[PDB]
Amino acid sequence: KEMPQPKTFGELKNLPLLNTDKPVQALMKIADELGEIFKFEAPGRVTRYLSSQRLIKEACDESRFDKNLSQALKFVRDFAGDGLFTSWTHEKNWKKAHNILLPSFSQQAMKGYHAMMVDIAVQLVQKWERLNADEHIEVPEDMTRLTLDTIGLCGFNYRFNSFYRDQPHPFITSMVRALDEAMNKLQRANPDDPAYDENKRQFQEDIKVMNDLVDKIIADRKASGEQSDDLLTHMLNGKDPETGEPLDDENIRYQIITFLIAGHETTSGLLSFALYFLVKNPHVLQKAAEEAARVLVDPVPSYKQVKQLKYVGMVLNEALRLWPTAPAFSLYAKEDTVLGGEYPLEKGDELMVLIPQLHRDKTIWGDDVEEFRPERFENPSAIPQHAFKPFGNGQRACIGQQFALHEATLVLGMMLKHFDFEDHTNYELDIKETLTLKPEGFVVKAKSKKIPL
Ligand code: HEM
Ligand SMILES: CC(C)Cc1ccc([C@H](C)C(=O)N[C@@H](Cc2ccccc2)C(=O)O)cc1
Repeated sequence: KEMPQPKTFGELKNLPLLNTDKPVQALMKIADELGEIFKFEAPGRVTRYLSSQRLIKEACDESRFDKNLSQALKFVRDFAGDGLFTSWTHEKNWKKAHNILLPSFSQQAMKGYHAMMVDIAVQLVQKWERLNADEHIEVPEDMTRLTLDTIGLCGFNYRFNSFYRDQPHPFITSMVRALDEAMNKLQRANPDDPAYDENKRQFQEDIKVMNDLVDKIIADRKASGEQSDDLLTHMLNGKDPETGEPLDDENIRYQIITFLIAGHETTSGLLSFALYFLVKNPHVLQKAAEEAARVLVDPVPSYKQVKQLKYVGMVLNEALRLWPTAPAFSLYAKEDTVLGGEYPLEKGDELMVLIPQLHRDKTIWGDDVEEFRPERFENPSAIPQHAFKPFGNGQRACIGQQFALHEATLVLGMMLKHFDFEDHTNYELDIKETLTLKPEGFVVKAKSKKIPL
């Protein structure tokens, strides 16, 4: 059927529609206008945006469709390489890293990371306990400090000490500016102009800073022989059961950059969006706070206590439904095929899955899709297959899902235990798009319940 397509700009086709601060939000508004699928053309490129569970459940069939690197992921690949996130399924290093790393990221493995996660979580709570009266909290800034430090410590036993600085660690400055450069290049009608020559030189310098710090950490761990329980050790020792080969030090670097991108961007957004929805739904906040206080009886939460924070877990899943912080993923057709019995696709045709739109499909969620009701996640088996995908699909799904939800549950748990929150500015949601989504300018006041650590 003659697929809907948004408005065009002559020779540039649809491309200048992405010439905005908020491209994901612009494409969500196009999906509201045009429905479950639309064509998006750019000079030398065609993509098809999917919004309905009906079509996305077919796209998630691994026999017909495989992960595609979007233009965003091709640009991140200049510094994240053949790390798990920016590698094609058919590259030897994808399956090799997947087999080696999977056990390191299982629910079982989280008992190992727990103590380290607590270390950074206690630093967050102590910062907030130490604020004077009528001082406020910058939420996404503090959550980003936390998530970044938690992966640094759990990933390679490195302390970024974000809670001791206004000015972020040099490596972080280079990563943030590389990601900015990577997302900026999407929109540019004339890639290799002379304004961009200056950006190019900055980008190559930012790639070098990340490479140098990570290569030094790998070299220093090799020389020490210390067997810390972190991902770096697992990666230096570990053999793929398939090939019987370990990762070489170049790929280990790419994995570690990959992890620090994920810490920085995704998990901090989840925690920021959850706190936002809690202050805007006080009945739901009171339910989550009642659970935190009943379950988290010890000054230091244990692994087991975090596992019994069911309603905090439902809050995090409901925040991920409304604002999935990594809001899209891309597929290509392995062979000629028909999508939904009505859209023919040629081998190599791209689909973009718009996760925020999948998560608003009224045929799945009912007619109150815009309300924050964690009760939707009361019973996991009641959610239809491929209706809820904040962590992507099949073998190319987020390897960090258990790590993210453990950290977010522990931290949100401790935040609701230790503080009452005031939306003192009546914050209006403003969603900044980098690689990910974050509520920009989200500020609150925390009143300590004066419970000891
Ligand atoms: C709330 C937090 C997170 C969300 C919403 C999220 C979401 C996602 C999504 C949607 C993908 C699939 C991307 C695609 O198909 O192109 C993915 C992949 C990935 N995520 Fe995450 N992620 C989160 C946290 C993390 C964390 C904490 C880590 C690591 C410490 C991580 C590491 C990865 C890796 C390595 C992949 C690539 C998996 C593969 O292809 O083998 N993520 N994540
Ligand atoms: C980590 C993930 C979420 C990175 C990402 C961020 C944002 C997007 C959005 C939805 C998107 O549509 N990106 C497209 C942009 C595009 C550029 C030129 C021509 C056609 C399309 C893409 O990156 O391929 C896709 C992926």
